[PDB]
Amino acid sequence: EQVCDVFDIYAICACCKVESEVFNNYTFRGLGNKGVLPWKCISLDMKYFRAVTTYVNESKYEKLKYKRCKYLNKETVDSKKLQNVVVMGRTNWESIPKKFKPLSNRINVILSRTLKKEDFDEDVYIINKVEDLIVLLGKLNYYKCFILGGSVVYQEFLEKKLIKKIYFTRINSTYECDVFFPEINENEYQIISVSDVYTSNNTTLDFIIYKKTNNDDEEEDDFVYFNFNKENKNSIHPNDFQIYNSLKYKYHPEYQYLNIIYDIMMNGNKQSDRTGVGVLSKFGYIMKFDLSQYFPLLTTKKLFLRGIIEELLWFIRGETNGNTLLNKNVRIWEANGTREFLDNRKLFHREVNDLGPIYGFQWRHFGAEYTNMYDNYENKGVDQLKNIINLIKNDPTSRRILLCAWNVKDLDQMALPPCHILCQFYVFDGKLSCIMYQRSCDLGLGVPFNIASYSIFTHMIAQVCNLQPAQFIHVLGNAHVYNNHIDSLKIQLNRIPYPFPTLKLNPDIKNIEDFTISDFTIQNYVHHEKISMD
Amino acid sequence: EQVCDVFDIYAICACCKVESKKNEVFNNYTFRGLGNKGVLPWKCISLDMKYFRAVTTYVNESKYEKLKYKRCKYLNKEKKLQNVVVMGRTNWESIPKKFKPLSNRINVILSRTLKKEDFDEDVYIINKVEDLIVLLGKLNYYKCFILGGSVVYQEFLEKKLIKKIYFTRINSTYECDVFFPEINENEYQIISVSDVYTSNNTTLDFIIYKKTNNDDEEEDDFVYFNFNKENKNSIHPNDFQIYNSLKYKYHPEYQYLNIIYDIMMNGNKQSDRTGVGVLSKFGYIMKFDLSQYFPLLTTKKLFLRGIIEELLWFIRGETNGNTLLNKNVRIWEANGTREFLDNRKLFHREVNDLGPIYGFQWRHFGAEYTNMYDNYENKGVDQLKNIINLIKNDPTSRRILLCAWNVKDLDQMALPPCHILCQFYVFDGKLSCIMYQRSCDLGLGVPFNIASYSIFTHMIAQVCNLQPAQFIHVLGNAHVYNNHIDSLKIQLNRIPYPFPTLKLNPDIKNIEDFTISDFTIQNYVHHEKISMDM
Ligand SMILES: NC(=O)C1=CN([C@@H]2O[C@H](COP(=O)(O)OP(=O)(O)OC[C@H]3O[C@@H](n4cnc5c(N)ncnc54)[C@H](OP(=O)(O)O)[C@@H]3O)[C@@H](O)[C@H]2O)C=CC1
Ligand SMILES: NC(=O)C1=CN([C@@H]2O[C@H](COP(=O)(O)OP(=O)(O)OC[C@H]3O[C@@H](n4cnc5c(N)ncnc54)[C@H](OP(=O)(O)O)[C@@H]3O)[C@@H](O)[C@H]2O)C=CC1
Ligand SMILES: Nc1nc(N)c(-c2cccc(Cl)c2)c(CCCOc2cccc(OCCCC(=O)O)c2)n1
Ligand SMILES: Nc1nc(N)c(-c2cccc(Cl)c2)c(CCCOc2cccc(OCCCC(=O)O)c2)n1
Ligand SMILES: O=c1ccn([C@H]2C[C@H](O)[C@@H](COP(=O)(O)O)O2)c(=O)[nH]1
Ligand SMILES: O=c1ccn([C@H]2C[C@H](O)[C@@H](COP(=O)(O)O)O2)c(=O)[nH]1
Repeated sequence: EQVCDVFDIYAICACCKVESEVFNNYTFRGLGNKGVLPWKCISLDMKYFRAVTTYVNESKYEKLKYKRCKYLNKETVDSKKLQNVVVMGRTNWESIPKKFKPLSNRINVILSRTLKKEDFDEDVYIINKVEDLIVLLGKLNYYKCFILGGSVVYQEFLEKKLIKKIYFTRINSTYECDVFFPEINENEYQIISVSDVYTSNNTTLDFIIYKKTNNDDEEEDDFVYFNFNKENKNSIHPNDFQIYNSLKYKYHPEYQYLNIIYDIMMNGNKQSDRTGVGVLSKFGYIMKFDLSQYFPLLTTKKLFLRGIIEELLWFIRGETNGNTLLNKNVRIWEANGTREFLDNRKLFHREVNDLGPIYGFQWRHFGAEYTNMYDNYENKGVDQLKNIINLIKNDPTSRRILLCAWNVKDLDQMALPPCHILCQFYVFDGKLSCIMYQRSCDLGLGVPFNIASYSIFTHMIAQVCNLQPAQFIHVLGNAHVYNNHIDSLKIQLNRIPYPFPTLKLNPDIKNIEDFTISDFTIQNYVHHEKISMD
Repeated sequence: EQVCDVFDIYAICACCKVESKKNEVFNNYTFRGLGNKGVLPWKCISLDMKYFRAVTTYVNESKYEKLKYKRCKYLNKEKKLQNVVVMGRTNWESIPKKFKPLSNRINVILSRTLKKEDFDEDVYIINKVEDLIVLLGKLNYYKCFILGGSVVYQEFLEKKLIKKIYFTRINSTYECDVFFPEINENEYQIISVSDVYTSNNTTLDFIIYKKTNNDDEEEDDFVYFNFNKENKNSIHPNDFQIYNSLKYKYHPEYQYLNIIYDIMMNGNKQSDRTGVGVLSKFGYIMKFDLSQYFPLLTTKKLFLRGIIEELLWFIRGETNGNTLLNKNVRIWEANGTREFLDNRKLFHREVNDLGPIYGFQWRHFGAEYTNMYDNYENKGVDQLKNIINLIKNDPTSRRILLCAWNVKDLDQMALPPCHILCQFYVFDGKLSCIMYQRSCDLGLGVPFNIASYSIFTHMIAQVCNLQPAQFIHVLGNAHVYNNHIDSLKIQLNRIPYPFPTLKLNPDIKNIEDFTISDFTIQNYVHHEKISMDM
């Protein structure tokens, strides 16, 4: 029987990153700068705040007032339009512009030793000490009580264990800050929910929920009848996914990746393969990432992008020469170019690192006769890359905007047939979406890079066609987890994503061929520590 | 109040189709066969036995106290909870001794000719319906299920003592002499429709008719995370009245109907290559379990002769439109005309010479197309033969793909393929297929495309000694033509019937050996033909 649970006392805050790297929850702790917010205006966190702190459910008040009376050993509490209490520090209250006060449809309280009621109303309550809030809540009709802080207010409320939940906005950008939110003891509080990732006012943010740790139903039976035929399949335990299965709302788009790992681990088919390692496999998944709101670089481990950007630039040049990448210490294709690998593909007459008519060649020269990686292929075969950029510019409603790497004629001449079969483009209202069909998906190692590659490419094609990127849609055919990744992915699934980074391109690049490694910036990448998947 | 609502009195039945048909009309009354010669019309449908036992035995203890109050209040009152089951005397006498009385249920028999002295078993005898109501008032029980006789169903419906009918549609024909009463669409309407299943060589589903009226903390968190919830298009509510009245839409035909709904409500208005304009969206997945049913749409009439002739023409490697015209199959007639070929700039193409389309790419990818009469034997890649060989000899291959999108040949085709590729998956003796469709006409094309690739999956599985599992349909540019909207509004307010089954001649062992007479669609129950156009 606890005071926070009786009077439904919650903290709501927005924390940015702080100018001074290992990341943790404490990375997000910036509250204020010189008695104001560290940031200009984040209009989406403003709207979330207003909606959370003003929302009330009438039909739920009976149970709340009952509990409050029952616990105070009273039979009654004492307009009749139910509202929330909002508590502020003095410095916080005096931060707020005058006409923005008092906060609308909320009972405004102000912790202060040096204000006094008789220069405000009794609409706008005041209290000298913390215990004077519990007293005032005891005498009030209110839905819930929200601590809107000040670093001081939050500090004393958390250490006195008077907070049931923290509504915590992660502002994923760095500002000058002089006051910080206190370090949330992850023994005292734990995250039970994570929102979608959003862009507002040139930053990404998400909304998480910390919870104090515990140290017609005619149609409800019809649901049970429809499940009468429903079915550990693979030797995977519950305790394994404790944090993953503890979350209620898992709306962060990184869960589209994590949920597929979970599904293959729980329900996947045990299969041998080419590699001789064994996999769990399933067939047919879709993920969708909103490139207008974030860059979906996985945050539950560290990912590097230089190599995958160089690979894409090498595709766009129409190159097949593995040495070009090796000379820049990009080793993605090294194992596919060895004497031994090519001899096993029966490419006995192929030079080492001559990968044959792979992506680059099919994108710029589909149907040209491959000779060797040094030949001049200029104006030979179909320049599909040019054709799709022309169709996007000149016939945006075409349903034929496809870039295909799967050249059936040339497959046996490639060091290996492409995993990334095709990209299809869709244009609507100045916006570009991309579907990539992937025949073979290594969920542990390859798929995180593959999402980054095709997200970057969707931004590159958008910018050179004067469009804004919309959705990257990733279609997985044979989707597999290598048995040697299972322990590593167990670790990864029990990590809570961070708000995603943003991709910035040099805005001066207007032709697909003009991009260089320096034209790409990842911003505000906050990530858990690197995992070796093997 | 109402007697059926107080005492929670339900009917549960299983109805087959009855022997009376080239033009036969279908309605809910198609499923009416109950019994034959005092027993069931069929041998054993084990999945319906399972459903029957789960529905008539399920109780929810925590829900009982509320029902006790309801029944106490109506009457003016103060081991495990069980349901009551009521049967007719003839029904009772049909059950074998070893299954009588029905286990974990309170058994009740209606009889005039027999009294309790005539029964050894723990059963209540009642000689009047009125006495059932008295008995229910005197028992502790969860729900009351009327198990039939036709005589029993007839009188309980007549008296409006039925709150809901749990109705199994057995999609096969048998000799019957007793029939379920014709249901009045004004008294009872369908509220829920299950998945489709196969059991003992028949398809079936489970529908629910309803009597027409002729921590709750994370609940707030759910609203908080929903604070940013904004329908584009001028579609009216009442236009989807039946569609939106259903509680559970689990019939797999709703995968199709729900995509139509989504495009009508959220689709992007766009011109197209055609001039009609569309509503469009990008990226959907449907999954059809071919082990349980053949997914031939039931919300309108479809014939398969043409699409089977088209598939056999594809497999032969043919590009000659005249071959289909001579079988009165006009699917490709418009794309082979002088005008169409000239508008494609194929001035040097004979009428109905469709160029290197599907059949040619499947049997001869990379061969130079000449004309539709040439002998292309051993020219180009026989992909079809290679994928059959991979399925048989290397089943865990992630390279089992059939690709029609030959970038080099697109401009020589009457038109570029909509169905880009088929990828195959093999696990535990079963064959699954993904088809990726770049361009999907939801109103006219997609219904046929589902049937086409579902048949092809069955053909490939049989010639490789596998059982078909899933057909997975991935939609890229998915569009509804403006001229189809009013016909699709009608279609979406139709309730699917249990699906038919497809049988193949099991003597066919090679992909090239199928003929039209090797295919039977059985038990196709469908709503009326719709002209999608005006
Ligand atoms: N990012 C976010 O979510 C939020 C940021 N902010 C920002 O944070 C800053 C405000 O933070 P901070 O400087 O810590 O100031 P606070 O708003 O926490 O104010 C603290 C003052 O409130 C009173 N107080 C605190 N505890 C008690 C107590 N136990 N009994 C009586 N009075 C008490 C005292 O005022 P006195 O004794 O003088 O009367 C104390 O000096 C600003 O920059 C503001 O814009 C504020 C809220 C949320
Ligand atoms: N597919 C399905 O879901 C079902 C199929 N069946 C099949 O139905 C057939 C049996 O149906 P049907 O022939 O209609 O017989 P019923 O099972 O409806 O029983 C009829 C008998 O029950 C008694 N009865 C009915 N109403 C009353 C009443 N109001 N008061 C007193 N007694 C009453 C009478 O018994 P008495 O003669 O002793 O007075 C009457 O002759 C069988 O073929 C059985 O297999 C049955 C149920 C479900
Ligand atoms: N999730 C979350 N939790 C929170 N506690 C707060 C917050 C931050 C500072 C003050 C207050 Cl009352 C609330 C917010 C920021 C959005 C709401 O911010 C407001 C609302 C009303 C007035 C206001 O002051 C405007 C100017 C202040 C300045 O110049 O810095 C700020 N989000
Ligand atoms: N959905 C649905 N609703 C229903 N009312 C019934 C039904 C059908 C006949 C009798 C009875 Cl008690 C129930 C069923 C058929 C499956 C249940 O089948 C049973 C269960 C227990 C006994 C039994 O008796 C065999 C009848 C005579 C024969 O063997 O032909 C049949 N499904
Ligand atoms: O960009 C790539 C390249 C490879 N792979 C993985 C998928 C398979 O594990 C393997 C490709 O080999 P096959 O599927 O063809 O055997 O590498 C990816 O996920 N992405
Ligand atoms: O099997 C087929 C063939 C065609 N279409 C439809 C899709 C488009 O409406 C049109 C092809 O037009 P383009 O996408 O090629 O413009 O035909 C199908 O749905 N299925």
